[PDB]
Amino acid sequence: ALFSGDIANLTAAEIEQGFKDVPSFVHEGGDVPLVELLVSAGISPSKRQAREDIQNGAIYVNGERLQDVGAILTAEHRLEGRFTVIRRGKKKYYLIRYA
Repeated sequence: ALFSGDIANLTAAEIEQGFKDVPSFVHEGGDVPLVELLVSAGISPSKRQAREDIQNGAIYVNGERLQDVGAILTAEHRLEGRFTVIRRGKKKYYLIRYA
């Protein structure tokens, strides 16, 4: 078929195969700040590092440099709600879902 929208270059199967370079994580649903789901997902667990690894314009969430709690919480807070790419350029493009 065809798609367009926000994540129409990086959808569920497209994020999976897109970002099958690194491992993924899942949390229990509920919204969750970028800087706790990266810490959880093991992008940068050291709370200082985490907070810079978020506050940098080198964490492209779903391809868009988004480096604030008022920028992203969860997958449904970035796409309509499937997964999310965390393209932390200093590390890699880790993969986030919910339960």
